[PDB]
Amino acid sequence: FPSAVTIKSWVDKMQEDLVTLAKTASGVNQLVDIYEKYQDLYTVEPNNARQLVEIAARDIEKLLSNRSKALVRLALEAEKVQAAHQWREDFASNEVVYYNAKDDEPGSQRIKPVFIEDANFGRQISYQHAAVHIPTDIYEGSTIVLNELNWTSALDEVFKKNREEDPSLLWQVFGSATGLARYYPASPWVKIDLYDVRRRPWYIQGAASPKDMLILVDVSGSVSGLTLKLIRTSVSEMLETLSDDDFVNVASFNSNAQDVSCFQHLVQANVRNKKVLKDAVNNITAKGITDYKKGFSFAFEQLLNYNVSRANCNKIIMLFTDGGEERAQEIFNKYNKDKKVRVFTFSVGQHNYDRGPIQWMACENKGYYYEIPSIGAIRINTQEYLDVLGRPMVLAGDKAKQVQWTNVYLDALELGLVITGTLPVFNITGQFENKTNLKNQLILGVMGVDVSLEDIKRLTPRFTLCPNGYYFAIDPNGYVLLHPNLQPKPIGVGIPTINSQEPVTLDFLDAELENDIKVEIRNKMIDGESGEKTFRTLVKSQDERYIDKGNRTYTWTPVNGTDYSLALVLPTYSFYYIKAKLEETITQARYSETLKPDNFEESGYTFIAPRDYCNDLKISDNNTEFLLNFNEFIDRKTPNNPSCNADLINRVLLDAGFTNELVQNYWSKQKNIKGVKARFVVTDGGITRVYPKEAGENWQENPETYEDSFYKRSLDNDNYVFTAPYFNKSGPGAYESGIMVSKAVEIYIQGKLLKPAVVGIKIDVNSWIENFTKRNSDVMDCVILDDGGFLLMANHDDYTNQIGRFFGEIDPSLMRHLVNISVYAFNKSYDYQSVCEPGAASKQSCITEQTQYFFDNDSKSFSGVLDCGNCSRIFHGEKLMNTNLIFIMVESKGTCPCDTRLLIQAEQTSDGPNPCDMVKQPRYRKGPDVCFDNNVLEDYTDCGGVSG
Ligand SMILES: *[C@@H]1O[C@H](CO)[C@@H](O[C@@H]2O[C@H](CO)[C@@H](O[C@@H]3O[C@H](CO)[C@@H](O[C@@H]4O[C@H](CO)[C@@H](O)[C@H](O)[C@H]4NC(C)=O)[C@H](O)[C@H]3NC(C)=O)[C@H](O)[C@H]2NC(C)=O)[C@H](O)[C@H]1NC(C)=O
Ligand SMILES: *[C@@H]1O[C@H](CO)[C@@H](O[C@@H]2O[C@H](CO)[C@@H](O[C@@H]3O[C@H](CO)[C@@H](O)[C@H](O)[C@H]3NC(C)=O)[C@H](O)[C@H]2NC(C)=O)[C@H](O)[C@H]1NC(C)=O
Ligand SMILES: *[C@@H]1O[C@H](CO)[C@@H](O[C@@H]2O[C@H](CO)[C@@H](O)[C@H](O)[C@H]2NC(C)=O)[C@H](O)[C@H]1NC(C)=O
Ligand SMILES: *[C@@H]1O[C@H](CO)[C@@H](O[C@@H]2O[C@H](CO)[C@@H](O)[C@H](O)[C@H]2NC(C)=O)[C@H](O)[C@H]1NC(C)=O
Ligand SMILES: *[C@@H]1O[C@H](CO)[C@@H](O[C@@H]2O[C@H](CO)[C@@H](O)[C@H](O)[C@H]2NC(C)=O)[C@H](O)[C@H]1NC(C)=O
Ligand SMILES: *[C@@H]1O[C@H](CO)[C@@H](O)[C@H](O)[C@H]1NC(C)=O
Ligand SMILES: *[C@@H]1O[C@H](CO)[C@@H](O)[C@H](O)[C@H]1NC(C)=O
Ligand SMILES: [Ca+2]
Repeated sequence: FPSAVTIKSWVDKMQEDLVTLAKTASGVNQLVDIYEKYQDLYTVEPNNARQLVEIAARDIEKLLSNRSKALVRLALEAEKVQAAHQWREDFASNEVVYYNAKDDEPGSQRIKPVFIEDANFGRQISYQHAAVHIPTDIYEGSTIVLNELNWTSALDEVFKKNREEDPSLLWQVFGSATGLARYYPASPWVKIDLYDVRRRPWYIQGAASPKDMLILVDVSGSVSGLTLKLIRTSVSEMLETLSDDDFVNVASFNSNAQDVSCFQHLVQANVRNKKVLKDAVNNITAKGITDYKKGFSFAFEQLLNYNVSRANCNKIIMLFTDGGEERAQEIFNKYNKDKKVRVFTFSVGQHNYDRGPIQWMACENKGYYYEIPSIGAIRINTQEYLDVLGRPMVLAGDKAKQVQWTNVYLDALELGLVITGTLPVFNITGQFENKTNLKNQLILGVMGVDVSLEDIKRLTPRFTLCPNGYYFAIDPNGYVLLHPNLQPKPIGVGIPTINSQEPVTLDFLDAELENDIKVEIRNKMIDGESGEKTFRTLVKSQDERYIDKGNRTYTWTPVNGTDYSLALVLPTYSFYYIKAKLEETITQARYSETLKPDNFEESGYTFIAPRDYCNDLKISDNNTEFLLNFNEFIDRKTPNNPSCNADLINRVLLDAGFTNELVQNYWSKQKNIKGVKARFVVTDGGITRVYPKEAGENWQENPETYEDSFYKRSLDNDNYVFTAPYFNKSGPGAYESGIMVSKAVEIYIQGKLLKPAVVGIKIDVNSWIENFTKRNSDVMDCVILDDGGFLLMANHDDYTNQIGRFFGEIDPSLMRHLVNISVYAFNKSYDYQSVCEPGAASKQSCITEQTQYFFDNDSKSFSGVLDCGNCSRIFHGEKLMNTNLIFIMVESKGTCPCDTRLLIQAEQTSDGPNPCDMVKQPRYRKGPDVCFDNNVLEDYTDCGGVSG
């Protein structure tokens, strides 16, 4: 074991060699000088967040205002047209003409459309008319459906008017209480089809107000058998009808009432809680004697908690029995004396018990009685309770017409992530003279208009700011409407164990790394108020392997019209951006004919960022086709560009010109360098250049500058950054490309700190380990790790074979000791939008736990002794200056024959966090302030038992 002085000398020598090699081959100062000398082809412009966030908020508000105007127009026309209807009972000669979707009966005709291919949709559409979807188990050609089709045939004119007034308009849909949906533009529908309009989240949120559902399940002996599996399926289907604004709990009684799970009070009824409740209700067994009084007392006591967050709206008890003999007048009289709580009752299964008390309990408490004798009746009967809850909303009048917006969800017609604006439609036939009032207390249906998240993203440009900043909008529930980490895939729950109809609800604290200041900012945004806050965060890298600490500023404002709150995340060194200023065509050409694909042998292989410069250029991500399209467009277009913004074009041409001088004047002079296998440069303008042509196909980086992990990692740091290659044959790069090293250039025009681009090289691994040797020493091992504990240097030539691997996966004994002595800190997180292989009980959605390691303390020297039992191994470690590299030595693994379980840093599937103790102290949220219930003029004189 050598002393500390010699090891410090070796570390200093090799770190100076590496820094000098990188500074010379990359040419950081040469590019800095190139950027510094011109100062005339461009200018420096501020990035003042306070007006940027407000401008983006105003744009989002205007978009939502257009959508709300269209919704109001559609609702008004639908009400007016349905008011003047005749209800004809025959359709023999008066045929109904409509285009039925999902097609390749007497009473109606069929339309054959043209179906031209059109953009903004991933399918073939027709603007000539509207398509109609009728669920499979609903017969088209009956009197109800034919009358509905006839009176809804008049909505196509308003669909066309809305589309003409705003071409950038997606689906417009009328969802009927009959069951059909008429949507525009007409498209063919997407095995068997189980789509039902009345089960959709937008229809459900528009059909009533939030609720406080409580489900009583009878688990006595008489429900054993098929009337128990039907009860379980019905409870699951009814839980499927709730949302994040509704609060639910499930209780079961057999001579004694108790909660079926760990909750013990109403919960937010989100994905995790609903999954827990479904799992709990799947585990109930039937035994005992029914006692309605105890179960109803439990249910009534559960709705008077008020110590927990609730909806403070519709309070309903949803009883699931077969048939009893007790009416329990005392419990109903005692608890809801004034009938402030509704009681819906369900009789499940095929049996011969008495249904009288069930119907009486439904009728005496503003409720409704339903019969579910088979599986086929489960879906319809578990969604009809929204008709009863909608009576106070229709009786409210025009005050109960407010455009609401759903959570982010995947469109049924394969359009991506969308939100839906919603407006209910009322039945007002005979309300001109105000005489019917009998069936006019139910809604006709729901208006819907879809807004894709790409439309919202188009209103928040990000190319005028560094790849680190971004925008994000937050729901008053804490979910993110817009975020870089949000993905177009359903969020996972638990672990998929087997023998996308849910909303994509991702919380703000789950999209990025949580912090004590993140919670404060999120709470300040949820209630709604402008503000700004600068602080120092620890940020995860684009690839989930690194964490680095950097300064950030969050500037947030509320959107006026809606309840979303929009915030901009902007780091330092990005308050100023380079804006190209040039109107001379000669320099534009001298820059443009640099990017010729057949002229890369001397200019290096060039990659273009597939940015949407304008509509004429269509991205392809091949970057060979796209580069040819780009330079053909540049060489074949006049600079007028009627609908093609040149600011991106100006920036990319200016950066191409800068890179041309960087490559020709400096890189070309030294064609070959010993310890270099590739030299690369990436810029914010949207290009990268790799000098070796043979390294062009080994450049496994995304062409877009803003999506490169190493770019942002180098921006955050102020020193050279190493990147460990991926492990276990993920292609080329382990031995044939080398270790990638990057460094970001800093520019001072008027003293402002600017980072327009990054440079870097790829050290040849063979020459680098050869310089390291000056090998196979069985006495001691000497390795180099990066910030993250990934292997970069080895000594035994077997570890060298497996490079770019986590240190703990091969030598956990010393990795755990390093973590213990606080030389590496680590943080874990949950990824909910991940797919994985299932397990014993294709790939499915799951929650995966991720771990990331980073430097703990600012100290640079460490030494100590590891006691692994019956041995004692001394170890030393020094962090290389002006980089993120550490050199550590210890005795060989053979000296002490101990090997504990290996420390894995990877995508570990899990199911955390536990929701039983998560609901004890829930996150802050704000609920809607509009509640419609207990209207005095409610009829409520009809249940499901009097008619049947
Ligand atoms: C909006 O509300 C209005 C009223 O507020 C509503 O208009 C009413 O529609 C019903 C149809 O459901 C009309 O009922 C008429 O009278 C009976 C009752 O259904 C029908 O005769 C048979 O009734 C049995 C039910 O026992 C039924 O099974 C059978 O199919 C019916 N027909 C037969 C046997 O041939 C009449 O056919 C029916 N229609 C007539 C007489 O033209 C009410 O008269 C309507 N009320 C008013 C004031 O117009 C309207 O439907 C609601 N909107 C929507 C979208 O439903
Ligand atoms: C529900 O279905 C009804 C029958 O299919 C539709 O009623 C028909 O509408 C036609 C045009 O809208 C009418 O044609 C003309 O109507 C005017 C109105 O006063 C009159 O000049 C004549 O009745 C007629 N003119 C002619 C034949 O030259 C039909 O008379 C009328 N009734 C029928 C066919 O029995 C409804 O329009 C439809 N509802 C909706 C909302 O579309
Ligand atoms: C919370 O709910 C409980 C019952 O669910 C309410 O009742 C009190 O609970 C606390 C707990 O020790 C004690 O004060 C008494 O046992 C209960 N009665 C009274 C009169 O306090 C309680 O009031 C609710 N609110 C709070 C803040 O606990
Ligand atoms: C992420 O960063 C570190 C990872 O170890 C942890 O933060 C530390 O939390 C303790 C708890 O009291 C504090 O005393 C330290 O000062 C924190 N370190 C800092 C702020 O650098 C933790 O795992 C994560 N930090 C969070 C969740 O705030
Ligand atoms: C939302 O509306 C409020 C008020 O309606 C806007 O508040 C403005 O605030 C600035 C400075 O704080 C004032 O100079 C304006 O006069 C206020 N507006 C009005 C109408 O008085 C707020 O800016 C709006 N939100 C956004 C994002 O613009
Ligand atoms: C629609 O919204 C945009 C902002 O996104 C606004 O400029 C425009 O005036 C609105 N109306 C129409 C008809 O485009
Ligand atoms: C990837 O998994 C292990 C991890 O080191 C590796 O040894 C193995 O060779 C790789 N899998 C295959 C099929 O080669
Ligand atoms: Ca019983």
